[PDB]
Formats: sequence, structure tokens, C-alpha cells
Amino acid sequence: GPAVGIDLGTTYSCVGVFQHGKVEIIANDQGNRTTPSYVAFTDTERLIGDAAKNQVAMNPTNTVFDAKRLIGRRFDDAVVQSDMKHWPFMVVNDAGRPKVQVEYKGETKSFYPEEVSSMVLTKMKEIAEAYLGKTVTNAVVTVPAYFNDSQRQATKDAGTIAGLNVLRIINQPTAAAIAYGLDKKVGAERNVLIFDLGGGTFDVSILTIEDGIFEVKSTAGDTHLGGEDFDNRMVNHFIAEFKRKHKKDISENKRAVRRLRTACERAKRTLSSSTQASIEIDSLYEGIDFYTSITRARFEELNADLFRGTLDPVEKALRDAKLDKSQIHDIVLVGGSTRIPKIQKLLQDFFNGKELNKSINPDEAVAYGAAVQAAILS
Ligand SMILES: Nc1ncnc2c1ncn2[C@@H]1O[C@H](COP(=O)(O)OP(=O)(O)O)[C@@H](O)[C@H]1O
Ligand SMILES: [Mg+2]
Repeated sequence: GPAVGIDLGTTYSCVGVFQHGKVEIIANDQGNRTTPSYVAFTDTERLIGDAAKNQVAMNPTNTVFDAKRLIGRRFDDAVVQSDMKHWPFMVVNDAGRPKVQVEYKGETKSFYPEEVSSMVLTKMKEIAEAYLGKTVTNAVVTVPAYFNDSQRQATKDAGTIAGLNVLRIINQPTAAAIAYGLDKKVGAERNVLIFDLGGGTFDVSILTIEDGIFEVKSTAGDTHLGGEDFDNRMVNHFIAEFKRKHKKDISENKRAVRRLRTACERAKRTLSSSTQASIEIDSLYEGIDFYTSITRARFEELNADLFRGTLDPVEKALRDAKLDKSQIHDIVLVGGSTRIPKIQKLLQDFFNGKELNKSINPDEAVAYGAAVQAAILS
């Protein structure tokens, strides 16, 4: 069976395979080309991917996500301490190692973060296998450039327990560059900036490629800035609107909020191609159907400060790598949030009209690159 490339993301994962000189990003059962990094446990089953995310609103304590934030980390870790204050599922301490605790089939169980990630990895494997019609064994999995030895180990382990022979763990920025062929030798040093604005993390990496050898000169970003924050701005906006028209605050009702957030995320996606989108939610609060809409203009202004602040980490990355705007040769967009028109305008204006590399869907770029690398490695 061919070796596959797997992008194990914080919010979404994606799998691609290199066949006949072309890379194919494989779609799941629901036809999506990316699958949520979600796992859910119920009375009767274990849900993974779309099925898991599609039921979070009613099973918050038993629906796990953000496992990538825990992987390879300790319970005492300040990061873990801060983060766990925001998850509806519980994190327990098992001899210094953090574990997620859920109720599966009425019984209480706990999993190490690598076990949860292995579940998502298993889903990608069977998605590839379904498509290929053959067993998938070898794989190249990607990881952020900033992951340390423990995090890389844990990611590798998540793979082995998923029945995957991890050929190699390569950095996400490097994978993105390989997708565009920016790794080909042109007899000269090339500086490339990877702008990765995903579902929950933002990362800016500056790579220097010489003779086909990558060198991460600098990196910057924010581990808590992503498409989720954009959705939230919309949510808070609609909560206020609902209160105006119906004099009813729905903030307390967790289900109404979660359903609204789902509708916002979807509208947001439409806003990247259309200038307006409608939100049609039946019986949002009590028996009130919430029918409304948003314009791209309004969306842009709701997140103006967030979008704009995106340039700060870019300036920082530049100065650390000791380069001027003019010195970077290529700029590649990675992450689902980069499909947002305002973000593309903003970055391009910053780089004085420089063209952006974005022919490959940004949320598929890393998987795409990993597949090519998997191919050569086999
Ligand atoms: N058309 C789009 N416009 C804006 N955001 C989008 C669009 N398509 C996907 N997204 C967003 O991208 C994020 C997913 O990013 P992705 O790169 O797939 O994952 P990850 O950050 O997990 O690596 C989500 O916040 C999703 O709403
Ligand atoms: Mg990503």
C-alpha cells in the first residue's frame, strides 16, 4: 500500500496520498477533505471526526478535542493548567501525566492524550484505506516547528498505537514548502515565510532553503488565535441581537450558544466567497426561531482588531531572522483562516503587493506536502 501523508491538526486533520505524480487529498465519508480532530464517547459507542463534532452540543463533557495541546506535556505544565480551565471535559493527573477522563458506556475511563490522537489517526488511516482500497501502513505525520522531543515522541507513539509505521515526523512549515516545490535546488539561498492561521493556532515561520536543506531561521505567532476566535466574535454579536429583538438572553443556555456557534462557523466560510450569508436556526431559545444574516463588511469589522494584530507576529519573525520585507522570496498561506479575503489583503499590503502562494487549499497544504515526502521516503 502507498505511504500516506497525514496532517494531524489542532482542530482539523487531513490526509493525502501521492499517486502517479499527483497528490490526492482524500475526502471522508461525509465528503469533507478535512476531518475535525474530535473524539466522543457515548452510552453505546465511540464517535470520531464529523460524527463526534456534530453532537458536541449535547455531550460536552464526553466530547474530547484539543488533544494536541496536551500531547507530550506534563500535568504540572503551566500551559496545561491554563488550558484545562476552558475545556468541558476533565483532565486528571496520573503520576505527572495528564489524562482525559470520560464516561464511556456508563463506565468511567481515562485516556492519555496520545491515545485520543491515535483515534483520530485511525480515522485518517481508514479514510485513506477506504479510498485506496488497500491497507495503509507507512505514513509521514506532521507536527508544528516548535514541538520539542517529548511532543514529537508522543506524536510518534500516537501513530504506532494506531497501527501506523511513522516513516518520519516533519515540521508543518517544511511540509507546506515541499507542497509548492520550494525545496527544488536552484543554486541559491531562498527565504520563505509560512503564514499558518488555522482553527485554533497562528504560526509564522521563516525558512531558509539552501541546496534542498531547510533551516528554520525564525518563528512567531500565537497558540491561542485561530478561526474559533473569529466565530466567537460573531456569536457574541448575535447574542446581543437576539436580546434586542426578543429581549431574551440566551448566554446561560449552553445548547443554544453551541448551536449558534456552529451556524456562525458555516456562515463565516460562505463569507469567504460571498458578501453576505444567512443564519437560519429553528427554535434557538425556547420556541423562538432565529432567522438573520451577516454581511462580509460586518464580519470584517467584528474581527478588525484580530485580523490587524496578525501582522505583529510577522514583524517580530522578520526582525528575529534579521531580514527585511524585501528579502523574503516566497510567502505561502497555510490554515483554513487564510481563505479569508481581508487576511489576504492585509498580508499582501504589508508585503507591498507581493503575490501570495495559495493555489493549493491552505487547509490541505501540509497534508499535500507530507504525502510528497512520504512518496520519496518509500
Ligand atoms: N472558507 C473559509 N473561510 C474561513 N475560515 C475557513 C474556511 N474554511 C475553513 N475555515 C476555518 O479554518 C479553520 C480550520 O483550519 P485548518 O487549517 O483546517 O486546521 P488546523 O488549524 O486544525 O490545522 C476553522 O476555524 C474553519 O472555520
Ligand atoms: Mg494546521
